[PDB]
Amino acid sequence: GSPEEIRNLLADVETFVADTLKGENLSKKAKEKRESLIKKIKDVKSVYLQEFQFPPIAAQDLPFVIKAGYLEKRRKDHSFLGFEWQKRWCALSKTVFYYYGSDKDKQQKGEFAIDGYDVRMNNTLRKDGKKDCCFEICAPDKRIYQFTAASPKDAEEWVQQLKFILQDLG
Amino acid sequence: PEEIRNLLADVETFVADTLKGENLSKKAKEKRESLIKKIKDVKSVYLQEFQFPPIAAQDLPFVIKAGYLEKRRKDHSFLGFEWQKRWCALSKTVFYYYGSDKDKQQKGEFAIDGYDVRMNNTLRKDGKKDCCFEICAPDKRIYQFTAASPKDAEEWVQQLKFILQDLG
Repeated sequence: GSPEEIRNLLADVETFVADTLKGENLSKKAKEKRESLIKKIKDVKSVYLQEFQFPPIAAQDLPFVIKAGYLEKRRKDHSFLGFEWQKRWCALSKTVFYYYGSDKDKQQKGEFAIDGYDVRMNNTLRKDGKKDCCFEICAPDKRIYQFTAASPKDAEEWVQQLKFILQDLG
Repeated sequence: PEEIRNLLADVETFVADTLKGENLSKKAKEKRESLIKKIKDVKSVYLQEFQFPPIAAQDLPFVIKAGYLEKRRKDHSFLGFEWQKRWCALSKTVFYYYGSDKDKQQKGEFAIDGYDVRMNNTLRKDGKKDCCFEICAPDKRIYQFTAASPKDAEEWVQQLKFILQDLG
């Protein structure tokens, strides 16, 4: 419709209907309907095909780098469409979160100011053994960034550092 | 655009009605409720979207079938737009709808070539539920109708199915 936010919704819808309701004790009518909705959810993904058809600054020149490190990164609204996680060097430079191809790049792939964002651990973003490594950074404009960190601790440290900056600076 | 609101309509119906009073765990309930509020919330994003010669009902040539029906578009039903009384007329392969049998000009119309049609007794919580059907366009737009009795619905379907097939 007006896309990111809608794909954010449908991603939550799919998590719900496909996983949350799995194991639940449902009527026969509700089971049959759940299977339906999953198929419809699947098919609608093709619709967003046609869609896919702050100054630059080097990694090593970022000032006041409060935290930096390699993370896997993925936007929520890409996730719904099945896009792979991307290895990124992430840096929190002052109040602005930056992401690059590696720590030696001369220019960022993207960045965003964290004012107003929320952050949390979220163990449901992945099905494998790395799921304990995951957190998300929620935009106000409904944009959501998902990460996998290199260990459960690595993630917690990111969420703490980011949570500190988000709320102890009012 | 339509195709997405059509999915979201089925979504909202499942989560809010199908799942009502089902034997759900605490987390399933909570998440259900939380999704309901999320589905209502998105509706505001399609607000911006709302911000064939004319012919009179009576000059229409080759009226195969015609009648009062309640019409709604599925993608509109998601946003809350309800059923409206329409005089509907199939003029050859073109489906016309007017506010009354006497109007000077159609509210709209669509040619049905390549459309599908089906009975669908899941669209009303009513004593009118066994008398609805839909016409589905290739672009994924879906026109839902309620007829004045179950027989009347089946008659429109039979009649539509007939044209949509053996004309060829």
